[PDB]
Amino acid sequence: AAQTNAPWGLARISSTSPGTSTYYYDESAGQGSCVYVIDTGIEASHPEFEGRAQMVKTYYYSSRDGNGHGTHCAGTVGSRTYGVAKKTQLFGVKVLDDNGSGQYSTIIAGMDFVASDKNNRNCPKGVVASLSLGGGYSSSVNSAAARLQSSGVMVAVAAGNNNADARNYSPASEPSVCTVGASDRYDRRSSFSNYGSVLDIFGPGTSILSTWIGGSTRSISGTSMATPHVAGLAAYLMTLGKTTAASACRYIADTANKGDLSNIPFGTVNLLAYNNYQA
Ligand SMILES: [Ca+2]
Ligand SMILES: [Ca+2]
Repeated sequence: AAQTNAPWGLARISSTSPGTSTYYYDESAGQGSCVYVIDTGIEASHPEFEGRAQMVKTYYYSSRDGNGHGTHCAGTVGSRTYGVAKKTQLFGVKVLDDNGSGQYSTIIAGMDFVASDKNNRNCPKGVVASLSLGGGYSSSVNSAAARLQSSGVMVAVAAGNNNADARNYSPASEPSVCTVGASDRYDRRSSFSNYGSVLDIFGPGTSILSTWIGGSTRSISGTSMATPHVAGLAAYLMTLGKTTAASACRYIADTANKGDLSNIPFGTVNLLAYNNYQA
């Protein structure tokens, strides 16, 4: 399948080169897989989700996304127009308030919840969790992420936006999960992207168009935007049978575009997520 005039990041993930505008992908498109978006919530009624999204848990008074961030991320995972895996199932877990803040104890609870909840869902092709959040180093936060991964969920987390070594940030610094940095249109590390030896992969994170609340759309930037590209890619690859939750991060690193990025500090991987799609 091919999506013409696609958002630049979708084109980027299906190309060996920057500057293309068509997103090429297998029509299986992640059907059979499930992605948990742990964030501010998801506006499940947005037409772009096509009834494939649902809220499954809140930690606040309401289950609605009053912020937009969670909806944007979800849209990059699996909306019709803006998503990597256009037929995946989306589940929203609202751990962040409408200001986009959360306490670590509630994000830990949200991770433990997913590890359990996936056992009552029909996800024949596998389960992914996308965490476009983080703060200062916390061993308890890292351990929650490690548990989620070990339960059999592909965990993808944002590297963070401090232009610093991600080793000081959680859950970014947990080695066992898939830590994602951000790149721009021109194959440059995004100027705000964290780096360091803990990063596993880069995805598109500058000026990413996706869904927003109120049934709208918006372009925003961050490692928060890069993360769902990789979460969506994993979902896509698991339904193709190429990889499993336990080895998806390694598989995407093994099959990435290598050495394409500029502004990569010595000691950080030079790997950009790529779907390897072949007509
Ligand atoms: Ca290249
Ligand atoms: Ca890792």
